Amino acid sequence: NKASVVANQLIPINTALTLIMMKAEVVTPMGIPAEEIPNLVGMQVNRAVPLGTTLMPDMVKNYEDGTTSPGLKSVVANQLIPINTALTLVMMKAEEVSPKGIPSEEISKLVGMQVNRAVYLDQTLMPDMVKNYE
Repeated sequence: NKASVVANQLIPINTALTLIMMKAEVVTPMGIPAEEIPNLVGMQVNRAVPLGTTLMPDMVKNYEDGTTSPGLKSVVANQLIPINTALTLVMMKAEEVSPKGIPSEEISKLVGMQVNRAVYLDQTLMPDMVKNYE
């Protein structure tokens, strides 16, 4: 019904979108609308986006706070962290997002733990990536 956020140009992998790249056109499929334009802008995609691609929640990891109640809030790396780096709650954001990798129940004991793999922008933390997880 309303205008959806569809990228006008083609975007590469892991790239923050801009105002010129984000176009509010009324087209399908209806992915994410332009309500959280300031929150969705500069989001990093998981793969290459073609031209005229609508905002899809399955292609973007943590695009914005679309979920209302937390409950199943999993830890997510809001910023990019290099391999083997003691990251703490500052860069870790445990919010309700999919998929549900590792919850924030033992984060207090792993605060400032060194990861064994490379971490990208807003990505969900998983037990398969961390080899020193409890």
